[PDB]
Amino acid sequence: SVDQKAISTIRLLAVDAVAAANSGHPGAPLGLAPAAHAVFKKMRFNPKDTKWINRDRFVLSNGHACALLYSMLVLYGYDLTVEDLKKFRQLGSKTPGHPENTDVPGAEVTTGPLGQGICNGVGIALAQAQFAATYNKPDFPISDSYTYVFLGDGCLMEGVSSEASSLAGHLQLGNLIAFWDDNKISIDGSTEVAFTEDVIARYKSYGWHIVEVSDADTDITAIAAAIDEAKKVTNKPTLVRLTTTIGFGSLAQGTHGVHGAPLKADDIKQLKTKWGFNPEESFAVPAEVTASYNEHVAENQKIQQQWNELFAAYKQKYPELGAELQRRLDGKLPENWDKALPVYTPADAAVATRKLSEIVLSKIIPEVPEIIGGSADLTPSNLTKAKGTVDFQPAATGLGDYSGRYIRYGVREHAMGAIMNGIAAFGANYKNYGGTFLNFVSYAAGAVRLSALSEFPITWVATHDSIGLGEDGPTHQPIETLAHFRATPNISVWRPADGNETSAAYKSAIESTHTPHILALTRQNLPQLEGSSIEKASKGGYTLVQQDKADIIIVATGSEVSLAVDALKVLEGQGIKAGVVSLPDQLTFDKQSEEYKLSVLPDGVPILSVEVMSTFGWSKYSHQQFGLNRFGASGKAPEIFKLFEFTPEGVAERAAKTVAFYKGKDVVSPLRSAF
Amino acid sequence: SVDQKAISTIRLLAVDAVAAANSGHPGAPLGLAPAAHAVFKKMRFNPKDTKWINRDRFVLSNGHACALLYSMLVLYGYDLTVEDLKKFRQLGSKTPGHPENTDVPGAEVTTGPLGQGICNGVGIALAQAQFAATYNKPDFPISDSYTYVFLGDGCLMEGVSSEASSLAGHLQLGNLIAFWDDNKISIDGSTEVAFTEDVIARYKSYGWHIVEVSDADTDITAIAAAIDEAKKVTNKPTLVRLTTTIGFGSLAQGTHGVHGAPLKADDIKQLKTKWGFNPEESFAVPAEVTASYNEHVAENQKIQQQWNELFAAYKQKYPELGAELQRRLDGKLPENWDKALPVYTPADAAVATRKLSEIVLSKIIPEVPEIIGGSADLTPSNLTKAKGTVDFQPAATGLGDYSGRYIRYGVREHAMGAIMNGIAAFGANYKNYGGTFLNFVSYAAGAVRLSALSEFPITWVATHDSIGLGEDGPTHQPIETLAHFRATPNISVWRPADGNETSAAYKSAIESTHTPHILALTRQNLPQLEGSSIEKASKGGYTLVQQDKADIIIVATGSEVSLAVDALKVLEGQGIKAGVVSLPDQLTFDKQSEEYKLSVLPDGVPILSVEVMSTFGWSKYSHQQFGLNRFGASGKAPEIFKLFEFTPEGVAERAAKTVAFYKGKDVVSPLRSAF
Ligand SMILES: Cc1ncc(C[n+]2csc(CCOP(=O)(O)OP(=O)(O)O)c2C)c(N)n1
Ligand SMILES: Cc1ncc(C[n+]2csc(CCOP(=O)(O)OP(=O)(O)O)c2C)c(N)n1
Ligand SMILES: [Ca+2]
Ligand SMILES: [Ca+2]
Repeated sequence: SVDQKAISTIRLLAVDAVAAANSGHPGAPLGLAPAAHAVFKKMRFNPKDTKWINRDRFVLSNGHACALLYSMLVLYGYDLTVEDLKKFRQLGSKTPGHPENTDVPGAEVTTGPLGQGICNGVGIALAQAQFAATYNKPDFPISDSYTYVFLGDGCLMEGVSSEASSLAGHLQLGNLIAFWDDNKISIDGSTEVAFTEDVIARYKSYGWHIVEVSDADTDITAIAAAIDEAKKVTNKPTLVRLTTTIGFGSLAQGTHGVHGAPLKADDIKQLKTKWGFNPEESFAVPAEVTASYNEHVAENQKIQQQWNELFAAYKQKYPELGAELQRRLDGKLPENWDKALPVYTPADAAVATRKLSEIVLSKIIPEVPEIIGGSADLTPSNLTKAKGTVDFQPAATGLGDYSGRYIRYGVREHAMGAIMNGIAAFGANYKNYGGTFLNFVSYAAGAVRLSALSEFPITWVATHDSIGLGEDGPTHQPIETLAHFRATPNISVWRPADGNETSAAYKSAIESTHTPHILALTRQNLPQLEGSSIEKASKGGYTLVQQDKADIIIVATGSEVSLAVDALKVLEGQGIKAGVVSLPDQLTFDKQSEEYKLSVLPDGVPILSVEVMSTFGWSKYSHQQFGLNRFGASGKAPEIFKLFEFTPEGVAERAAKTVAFYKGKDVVSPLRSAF
Repeated sequence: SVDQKAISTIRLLAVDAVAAANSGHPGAPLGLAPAAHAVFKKMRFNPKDTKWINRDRFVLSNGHACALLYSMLVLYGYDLTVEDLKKFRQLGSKTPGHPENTDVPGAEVTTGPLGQGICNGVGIALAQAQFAATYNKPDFPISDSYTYVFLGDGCLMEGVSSEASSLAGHLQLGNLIAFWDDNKISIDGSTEVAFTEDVIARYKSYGWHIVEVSDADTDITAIAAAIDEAKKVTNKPTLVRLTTTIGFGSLAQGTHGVHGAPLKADDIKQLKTKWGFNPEESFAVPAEVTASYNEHVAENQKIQQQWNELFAAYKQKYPELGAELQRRLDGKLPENWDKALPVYTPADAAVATRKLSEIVLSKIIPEVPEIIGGSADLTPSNLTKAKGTVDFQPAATGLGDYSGRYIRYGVREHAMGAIMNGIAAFGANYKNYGGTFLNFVSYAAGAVRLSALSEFPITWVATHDSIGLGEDGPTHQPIETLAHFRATPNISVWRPADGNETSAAYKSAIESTHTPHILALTRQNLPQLEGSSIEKASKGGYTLVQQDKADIIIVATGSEVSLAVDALKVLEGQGIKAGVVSLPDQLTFDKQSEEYKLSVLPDGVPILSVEVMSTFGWSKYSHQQFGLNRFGASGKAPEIFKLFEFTPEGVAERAAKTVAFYKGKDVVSPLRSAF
C-alpha cells in the first residue's frame, strides 16, 4: 500500500542519512516510523507556515532519533530537503545531530538532553489551554490544537519527566498525547538491567489515560485509533504505549548495537530489498509517497485558510480581543506597556528586590496579558503572584481556571524550567516566568541551558540570592550560581540593586525575544540609590557615582552596590576618592558599544569588583576582585556579612590595598585585550 | 506514659529551639515526633561512636525539619546539648538551619535541598548490601543494618527522588525503610493545588512495599509494627505512609503557616499545658525521658560490644578478609596500591582519556576492593566497567549479585550523584564513581554541590568533555560546565592531557577523603606528552616545557596541552619562544605552596591560557585567555576545532598578539594580588 511504502521510505531515509554521516542513531527511527507516519497524518500543520498558531505541535523528546524527524519534514515539504539529509551531522548543515529549533524548520524545541522534550510538550499544552481559555468564544474555536510527543525509555528514567508528568496529570491536560517507544533497549542493553518499574501503573498514578498498542511495528490502524481514543479523553493527558522493536527490519534489530551507530552496508541492502526498494539507491523518495503526503498538506492548508477567515470574523465579533490577539501574533507588546513599570527616587524607603519584583509584576500583569508564570512551591517567599489573579488550574478542581495566569508548579524546579521553554515555544508572544530560590535554579540547569541554546525569552525570578538570606545556611546560599549562568552563552543574569534597577531588569526580561533572563533578587531590604534610573540600568552597566579624579572605581551588583557607596564614604576619610559602577547585567553591558563600555570602565584607574559570591568572570570588568569563594553559614545575615568582611570598612580596606598595589604601575581598562 | 512524655519533650524542644532563633520550621517536627521516637527506639546506634559500621542509619530528607533531628540527638546524648539547641540557626553553632554532616554529630549527610536525603538513603542501603555481600560469612553477620529515611511531600515532588526510588525498587533494597510525612501541606498551601498524584500507587509501580499508618499523630504502636513488617520484606524497600497533622498540637496545626515560621508565644504556652509541661519553662528535659533513652543507649552499646567481639572472631576465622575489613575501617587504602596505576612514555600511542580511564579502572579495581561505581546508561561510551567484574544486582534477577562492583544507574544522573554521596556516607573507605557525559553532570548539580559541602570523596567519570565529541553537537558539548564546578568550593576538576596525567587524576580521586572529583575526559585520542609524569601532574599544575628565555607561557588543560605544544613549534618559526604549563587540576594547584606556584607561573612573562570552553576562572592563571564562550556545532570534531581556530596556527596568532600587547609593559604573575 502507499502507507506501507511511506513507512519504508521514512525508515530508509533515516538509515541512509545515518549512513552518509557515518554517525547517528538508526534504531529508534526504524522502530518509530509507523507511529510517525500515523501521527503526522492526524496532525494539522502547514510546511509553508511553521508558525500557524493553531497547528498541532510535535515534539521528539528522544532527540537522538532526529533522522526520523528530519525525514518527516523533508517528505512533507518543509524548508528541508533530501540534500540537507545527505548533510546530516555535517558542520553547518540544517540537519544537526540533535534537533535545534533555531536551525531546523519544524523543530518546535531543542531536544537531545533526555527528558526535556516531554516537559516542553507539557508546556506547549499548558500554553494552548491558557490561550484557548483566553481567546475562544462560542462559534470561535481560535485554539483547539493538540501536542504530540514521542519519548523513549531514557526520557522516562530522567526525573524531570516524572515531575512534568505528575504536574500534567494534575492539570488535566487532555490535549497532550505522548507516545512511549517501548522497545526495552537502552545504551547499556536490556531495560531489565536498570528500568523494571511498571511505567503504565506509574502513569495511571499521575492521572494519565493509557492506550496500549501491542504491535506498533506494523499496526498503524491501532496507532490512529489510539489518537482518536486520546482525543475523547478531554480531562487527562494520554500515554500511548508503542511496543516496538528497536531497529525494526535490521539484522541487528532488538539489540543495543542498533541504537547509536550506523548499520552495516549489507544490512542496509537487505532492508531495501525486503521492502521493495533498490539496494543500489540511497535517499529514494517514491513519487506516490510525495503525492499522498502532498494531499494531506493541501487539506491542512485549506484548514488554515478557513482558520484565517475565522480569525477575521473573530476580529469583527470581538474587536478588543481580536486586536489583542493580532498584536500578540505579530510579536509586539502593548504600546507603551513600560509606562506601568514602577519608578523610585532616593527619598523612597528601602525595599528587598524580591518585594520590588512583586510590585513590578502587580503593575505589569494587568497591562500585558501574555505574561503568565508561577513558582516551584515558593509563592509567599518569591512573591511571584499578583494579588487578585487566579491560578491556572482545571476548573473541575475549583482551585482556578485555564484562563488563570499563575501556575503552582510544586517542588519541581527542573520541570518548571522545561515547561517554561514549552510555553515560550508555543508562541503568541508569551512572556513567562518561574520563581524559586536562586540556589535551586541549579536543579534546573539542564533546562536553563536549553533556554539559552533555544533562544527562548523565559524568566527565572530567583530570590534569596546570597548569604543575605541568613539562617537557612550554606545549603541555600548561592556561591557558584551566577558564575555558572553568566558563563553560559546567551543568558541575561540581572542582579538589580534597587527599585529602578529592578524595573530595568523586568523591562529587559519582558522585551526579550531571544534571550532567557535570570533575576537574582534579595531577601533583605536595600536602599534606593542616588543616581539610579531605568534609563541607565537598561544599559546593563553604568556609572552610578562619577568621580573625575578617582583613585579607584568600585564595580558592584545587587546588594553590594549600596555597600560600595558606603565604602566610598569611608575611603573619603582615608583620603581616597572612589567612583562606583553598578553592573546589573553583564550580558546587556557586554552588548553596548565599546565607547560606552569604556566610559564606564575607563583606562588609567584601578577597578575593584564587589559581589558576595564567586569571583569568576569578574576579571572581565575589574583588576582586583572581592568576592566569596567558600560556602556560607547559618546565622543572622548581618552577622554573616560581618564575618566575611563585606562591610564598608572591609571594602575600603581592600580598595586602599588595591590603590597601593597599582602605585607606580600603568593601568588600562579590564575591557582591553590582546585579541 | 514515659513514651508520651518523650514525644512531648521532642516536640517542645523543637518548638523552643525555633522560638529562641526566631527562625525555622516547627510544623514537620511537631508532626513527626511520634515517628521519630518510634524509629529511634528501633534503631541500633552508639551516641559515643557515631562511626560504628553496623549502626542503623537515619536520614532526615526533609532537612528543614532539623529541629526534630537535633532534639533526638540531644536526648540520646550525642555530642550535642540543650545549650547547642538554644543556639539553633545562630552563627557558628552546632545546630545550623539545615543539617550538615561536617558539623553535626549524628547527621549522616547534608540535607535541606529537597529530594537529596532519600537518594542518599538509597546509596547508604546500596553500600550496606554490597558491604554485607563482601564480608558476611556463616555465623558472622558483620553487616546487617537498616537505613531509615524521613521525607515529605517536597521530596516526593522532586524528580531526583523518583529516579532513586525507581532504581531502589529495581535493586530490591530490603533494608531501606522510608517514611512519608503525609500531611497534605507545603509552602504554597494544600497539596491539592499541585500534588494530587497517587503516591502509594506510584511506589507500588517501582516495586516498593507499602505500610500505611492512618493515625501517625499518636499511633506509635502502629509505627513500630510497620517497621517490623518492613523488616520481613527482605526483597523490597518499604514506604511507610505516616498520615500526620503538620504542626500537631498548635493552634495553627494543619496550615501552611506552621510549616516555616516560629509559633506565637501564646500557642507555645497552650502546647505546654496540654501536654503537662510548665508554660513558663523552655528546653525542658524530664529526667524520666533521659532515663528511658539512656536504657536504649546502654542496650545498643552492649550490642556494639558484642559486634566488636564478633569482628575479632571474624579476623581469626577469615584472616584475609578480616585484615581487609580492618584496613578499610581505619580509613587506609592498600599499601602501595598506586603501583598499579599505569605509566606511559612519549613513545606510546595516542589514546583518548576516556580509554586511559578504562585502563586505570581495569588495573586498580582488582587491587582496591572499596572501589565500586557505575554509569548512567553510558557504560560503553564512558568505558567505566572493568572487564570480568559483575554488576551489582539482586541475585534473584540473574543479572548480577550484591557482591558485584558495577552499578547500572540507568538514565538517572541526578540520583546517581546523590546515591554516590550516600555510598560515601556509609563509610568503610568506599571510593565510588559515576560515569556520564560531562555536559550531563549538570543534570546532577544539586547533588554535586552537596558532595562538595559534605566533603565526600566521590568521583564523576565525565567523558566527551568538549567540542571534541563532534557530531552530537551543541546540546552535548560543554561550554560552561568546568567553570561552574571550578567556581564551587571544594571540587577537584581534573582535565588530564595524557596517560600519566590520567593516572595522577585517579591517584587524587581515590586518595581523597574530603574532596569530590570530576574527571573531564575526551572522546578523541591525545598524544602522550614529552615531560608528563604522575609525580608532576600530582601537583595539579606543572611546567611541561620549560623555556628560560620565554617570550610567553601557554597554560592549557586536557586536549589543549598537545595543541599548545604544537603551537610552540609554529611560534619558534615566528621567532617567539614559548613555555608550556599543564594545569590538570586548578584546585590541587591552588593548594600548592606559593613558591611552587610561582615557579610554574612566574613574574615577568605574559601568560596565555588555552582551553576549548569558557574563559571564566582563567584570569587566576593567565593574562590573556583563548577559550570558547559560545555554543558548539554538529560536525566532525577536527572541523569544529578548525572553525573556532583551535589550531596550532590559531593559538600561535593569539600568542604573538599577546607578546605584542605587553611590549613596553611590566608584567607580574597572575598569581599576584592586592589582598
Ligand atoms: C540527559 C541525558 N543523559 C544522557 C544522554 C546520553 N544518551 C543519549 S541516547 C541515550 C540512551 C537512550 O535510551 P532510549 O531513550 O531507550 O533510546 P533508544 O535506545 O530506544 O534509541 C543516552 C543515555 C542524553 N542524551 N541526555
Ligand atoms: C530543592 C529545593 N527546592 C525548594 C526548597 C525550598 N523549600 C524548603 S521547605 C519547602 C516546602 C517543603 O514542603 P514539604 O516537604 O511538604 O514540608 P512540610 O510542609 O510538610 O514541612 C520548600 C519548597 C528546598 N529546600 N529545596
Ligand atoms: Ca529504549
Ligand atoms: Ca508536607
